Amino acid sequence: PMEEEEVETFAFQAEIAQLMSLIINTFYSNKEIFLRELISNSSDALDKIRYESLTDPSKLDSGKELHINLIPNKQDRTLTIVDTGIGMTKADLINNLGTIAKSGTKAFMEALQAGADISMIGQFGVGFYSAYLVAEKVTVITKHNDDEQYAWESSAGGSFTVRTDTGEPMGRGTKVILHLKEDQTEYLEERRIKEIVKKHSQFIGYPITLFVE
Ligand SMILES: Cc1cc(-c2ccc([N+](=O)[O-])cc2Cl)nc(N)n1
Repeated sequence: PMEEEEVETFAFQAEIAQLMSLIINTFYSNKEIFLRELISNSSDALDKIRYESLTDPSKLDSGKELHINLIPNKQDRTLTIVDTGIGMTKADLINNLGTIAKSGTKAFMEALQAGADISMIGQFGVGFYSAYLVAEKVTVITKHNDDEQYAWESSAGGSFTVRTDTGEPMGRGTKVILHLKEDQTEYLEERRIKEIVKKHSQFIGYPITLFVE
């Protein structure tokens, strides 16, 4: 082959699988809130590396710039959210993206069913799964200091994969790649992305840059 590598398959924790199944099927009107949830996670990841750099400036040797990039790609039908935050070790990725029950999961589930604003429920990492409101597949690329670059992927269905990433090296941070549903291509439009950022993520303390082609 052109390339080959080992790929690990993990089953989602029962409550996480239930949450994903609910997000994928529910009629939820305010789907645009997925972007707020991912930008909030990136903001928290940027706060963490920034905090660690106060007592150890060498933590930013992998990149001083603390920011968020939004990258729509009409050809691949993908929307990517990139940050230069703390990133995730392999253990961090397996633990935080599927194998462990998370705080805010029940609140998220109940808010979805009630048609409530899942944003006003809290600042929970689990808000990540709102990506499946607009995407059929999510790929997460991540790089933590003193560790290798890893790739997580899931099209839901009860399982996810983890492998060493062979793509373009990141200095540090996390890339969330949304493979958008055919009927959700408005989130590739520059005008729409600007509107959603201004409406729900206007007061983020890091620059947000849109890559337009
Ligand atoms: C370090 C880190 C972690 C996370 C994250 C945090 C929590 C989840 N989650 O599914 O709970 C998913 C992700 Cl991908 N997101 C970013 N942007 N950066």
